[PDB]
Amino acid sequence: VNKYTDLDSELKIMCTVDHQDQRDWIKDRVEQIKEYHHLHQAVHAAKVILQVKESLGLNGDFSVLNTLLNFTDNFDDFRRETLDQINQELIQAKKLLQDISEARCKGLQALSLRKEFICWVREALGGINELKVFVDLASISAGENDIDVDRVACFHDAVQGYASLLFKLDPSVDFSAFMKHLKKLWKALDKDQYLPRKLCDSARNLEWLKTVNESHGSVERSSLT
Repeated sequence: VNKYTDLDSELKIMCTVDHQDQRDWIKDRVEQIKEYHHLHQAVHAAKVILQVKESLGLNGDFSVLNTLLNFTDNFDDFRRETLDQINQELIQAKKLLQDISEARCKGLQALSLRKEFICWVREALGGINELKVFVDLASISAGENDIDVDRVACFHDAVQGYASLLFKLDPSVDFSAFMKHLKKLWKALDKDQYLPRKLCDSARNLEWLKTVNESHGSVERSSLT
C-alpha cells in the first residue's frame, strides 16, 4: 500500500522466471490493486464520516455511504470474486470520496471522538470572533512554561482551522454541503500538517480551557512581573 513502484519492481522480479513474454500486463494489475486499496480507504473514510455525524450532531441522511459498509460487512462472500468483477457501485463510491486522503481521514478522526470539546466550544464562543477574547484570558493562565503557553496557540489554531464544522454547520447539512465545509478544512490542513494533532491536544486539556472562563480571567500570573 502506497508503495506501488515497489509493487511494480516486485512483479518484474516475478516475471524474471520468463513467463508471458514482454510482461506489460502487470501494469493493469497494478492499477487494479490500487483500486482495491483505495476502495478500502474509502470504506474507512465512510465510518469516520458517520462518527463525525454523531460527534457534531448532523441530520442530513448519509445512507448511501452504507453501500461501502455493505461491502465491508459481507467481506467474506464478496471476497470470492476477482479484481474486476467487484461492481460499479463501489467504483461510484470511490468517485465520491476521491478527494480524501489518509491525512484528511485522520483530521476527521481527531474531530469525531471529541464531542465534549465540540459542545463546550459551541456553548462558550459560538462565534470565532469571541475566540480572540478567550485567548487573552488563556494567556494569563498558562504559567510562562513553554507547553503551558503553547496550549493557547494550539487551541487558537485548532479552532481557527476547524471553524466551519464546529460553529456554523447547519444540522441539516447534506452530503455535498458537508463536502464543501470540508473543502475549507481541506485547504487548512494543506496549509498546516499538525492541525489534527493540535485539535486533539486542545481537547485533551479541556479542563484548563473550562477553567479559563471563570477563574484565570484576572489574577494575572506574576512570574516576570
